[PDB]
Amino acid sequence: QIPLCANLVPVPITNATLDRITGKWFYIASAFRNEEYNKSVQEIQATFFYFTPNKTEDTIFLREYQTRQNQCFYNSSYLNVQRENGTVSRYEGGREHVAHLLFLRDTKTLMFGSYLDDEKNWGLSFYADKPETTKEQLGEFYEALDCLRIPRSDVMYTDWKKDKCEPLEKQHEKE
Repeated sequence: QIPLCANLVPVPITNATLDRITGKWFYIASAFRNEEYNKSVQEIQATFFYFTPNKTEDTIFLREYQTRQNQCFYNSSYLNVQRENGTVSRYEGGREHVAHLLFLRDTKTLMFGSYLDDEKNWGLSFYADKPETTKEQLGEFYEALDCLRIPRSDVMYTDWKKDKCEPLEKQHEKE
């Protein structure tokens, strides 16, 4: 009934959109045609993070707990929001990375689309309110990949068993 690509169309970000993405997310999986993104993403064993939007400033405060090479790397920073374009941006190195905020039928998930205008480079990353997804949520992501003609076999997944960031998160919570 609903076209494969319907939820790959940019959607403007409202106050409700910002409310909807507020809180804790787990990075589930990604796949890109861009090789630099594949390279950086390869190394990620696990990641959880917190979104705290500032609706008046169109920014999102990001607190990120990433496991790589069996250790926890914590970073916080501000993401900028481009409301009408339906994108969020993050500054790492000397580089502003822009991504489209996209949604699946399931309200407990979200995707970021990168280089979506470029068939040589496009890709998607998938997040959930739990470190483990249901088979329905995973199928939604696969369908979004299906639209970009990215094979399901190219997906790179996190492994929650590998998380090294639980201890640091709790040592922040007490503070």
